[PDB]
Amino acid sequence: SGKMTGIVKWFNADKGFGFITPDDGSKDVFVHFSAIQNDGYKSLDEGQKVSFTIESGAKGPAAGNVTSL
Repeated sequence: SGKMTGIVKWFNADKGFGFITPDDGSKDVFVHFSAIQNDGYKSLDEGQKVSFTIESGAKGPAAGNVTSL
């Protein structure tokens, strides 16, 4: 299980970026709407439980299979 569960706090669709809050990862990582898991109609809730895999593209953390629980 190379995956980690967490919850998204904030996320902007106007710019194309957001910030998630992983349980084990008390820290905060950024996410994008270019690797989500919600069919289509890009849309997410504030303070929702979602999983990921901390993907890399810029620095270190960055979305990574963002799916809603």
